[PDB]
Amino acid sequence: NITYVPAQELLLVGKATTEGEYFHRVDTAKYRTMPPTVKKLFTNSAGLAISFTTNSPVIKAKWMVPDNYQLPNLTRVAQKGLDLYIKRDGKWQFAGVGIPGGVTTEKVLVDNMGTEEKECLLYLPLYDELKSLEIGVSSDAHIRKGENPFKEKIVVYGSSILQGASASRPGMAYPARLSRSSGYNFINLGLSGNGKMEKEVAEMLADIDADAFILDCIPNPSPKEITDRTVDFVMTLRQKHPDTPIIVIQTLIRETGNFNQKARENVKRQNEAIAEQVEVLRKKNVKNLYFIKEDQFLGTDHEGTVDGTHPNDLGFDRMLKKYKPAISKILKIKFKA
Amino acid sequence: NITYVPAQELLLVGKATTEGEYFHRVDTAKYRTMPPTVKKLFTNSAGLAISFTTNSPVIKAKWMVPDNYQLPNLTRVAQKGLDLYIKRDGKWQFAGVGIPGGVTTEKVLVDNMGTEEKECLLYLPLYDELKSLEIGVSSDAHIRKGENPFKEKIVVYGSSILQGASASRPGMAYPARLSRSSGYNFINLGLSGNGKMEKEVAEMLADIDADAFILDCIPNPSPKEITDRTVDFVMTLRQKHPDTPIIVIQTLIRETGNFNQKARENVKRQNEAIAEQVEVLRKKNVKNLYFIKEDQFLGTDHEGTVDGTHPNDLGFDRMLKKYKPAISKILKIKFKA
Repeated sequence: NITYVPAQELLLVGKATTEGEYFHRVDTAKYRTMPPTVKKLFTNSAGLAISFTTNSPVIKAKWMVPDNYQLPNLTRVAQKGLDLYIKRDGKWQFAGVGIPGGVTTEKVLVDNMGTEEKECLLYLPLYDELKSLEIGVSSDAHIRKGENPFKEKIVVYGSSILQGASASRPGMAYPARLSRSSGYNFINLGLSGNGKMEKEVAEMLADIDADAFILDCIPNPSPKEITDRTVDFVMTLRQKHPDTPIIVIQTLIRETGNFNQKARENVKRQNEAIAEQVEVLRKKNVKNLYFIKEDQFLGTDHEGTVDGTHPNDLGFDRMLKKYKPAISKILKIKFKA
Repeated sequence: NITYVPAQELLLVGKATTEGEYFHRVDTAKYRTMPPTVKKLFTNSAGLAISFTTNSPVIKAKWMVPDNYQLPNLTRVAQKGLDLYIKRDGKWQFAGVGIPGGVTTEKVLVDNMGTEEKECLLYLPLYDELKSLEIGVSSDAHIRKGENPFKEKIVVYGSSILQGASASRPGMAYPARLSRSSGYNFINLGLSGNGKMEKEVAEMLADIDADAFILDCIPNPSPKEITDRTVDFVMTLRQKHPDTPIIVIQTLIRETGNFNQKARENVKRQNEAIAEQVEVLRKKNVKNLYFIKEDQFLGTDHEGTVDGTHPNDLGFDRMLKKYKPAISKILKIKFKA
């Protein structure tokens, strides 16, 4: 005897605005001048989650994801699945996953939990569109809309790496890890293959009521694109946000460059190009602009990626150990030890 | 202009014997009394690799894997793909992956390398059968059969976790990581769902010219199966190997038990059951028998799995930090710092 409630009756967490389709990251009808593939990517629920409370001993989910191609460098869980965390001892802790099948999946996420009150956070798919989601509990349990677990809006814009390639499951995307560690809302606006600093995307970002912008968008654009686009991108943000801190992060050093000398040189050039445009911005006296240089983000053993580019969870763990102190200093956000 | 050589002309690394089909782990025609699903799993190339040398600036692979179902908690790369390492500065280092498609895949693994001599090690799929593999180099380069990179035969028997669920790519399975770190040949005889200490499987293991046996086979069997089977399993090994060290490892504490109290209790019982059978073996005065108790193998934050059971690369990293000092003490094998 399971009673299901639509996620629309609970609390959506991690979305920059309340606009557009419920499970989309951005209202792509409103922001229709963005590139078509960018708009498609913003239909993926990366970094979104549902907050609820229940005394049920079991939590099930019924969810629908279209039969889109499964990326070979991602688990199906990460792309199309769900990740459930439950608060215990003041910390969000792993409870279970929703292992996706086909278009409609119905799974037990966790059972045999007992019937104490539990605060829950269910992360949504990273690399696919969520068409529907219902949360199931025992018929004699209650399920109620949860509280917002995080504070503020820290907007993170960037590449496939940011979106979550190749975290093993949805809650392991790096902004989700940063949010749980700090209690601040790191919003995932990563765009696989497509974080190339288009002015129309800057225009959308500038409309967000952000407390900070983190621009981790160096992996995708060419050096020429970085040279041509960075200043206009940052100036578009500053038009609407004269003071909001902007943090620019260099690209990680792709492991593809370990032996591929062409890839190595391209990464070097990307990082030089952004360093040069930061100097241009500094000469324009852009206020509250910060630049995080690459500093062994994936460690030193070359093991931190699935494919040379996209971190695995070990690579992300290493990256977070560098990102956290840098972000903490700039934004005055404490991360839990 | 690419010239291809079959892997059969190069050196196969990581196989316990030279018997049976080339890319199979075990000769399942010879060991036909093992369970059918065990035999099927031994057709998966987990822990096998090809050693070769080349001065090519490019390495390609053409490989065939049947259209078997992709496991949702594994990347396609891990299940059906390839992982290329190249020796540099006395260490095996990540060079590139073979991203699988359909049944036959032809991909560049790494290019733009330059034309110095390179010693290479290509890891084979973890969770699928490899039907054919050819390695491609520039037509004016040479490719030659490589040297054996490792010493001895350290046989590791166990579960899906051992076989490699959920390492991001083939070279990240834990025995492969142990081998690169030590220079010793940790042979992967993991069996997804099926490391249950059947006597017919012990009979096969006992025929291997092993330097040590590591039995990491507690996750799959029930407590009753552990109670009923452990002594006969170890005694079967000892019949043919009176002195070869045998190391029994407790199961990791599955993260499914973080909130699922039934799962929690089952793991507790599995670990109690094996501890009890170790005492039985000690009372039987079985020589050179070692027991590694669980010691926070996945860390303390509950983040180390893809699905509650199967480690991600972060979980494996943490496990190896415990396994290495324990194995080093017992087998007198040094792991590189």
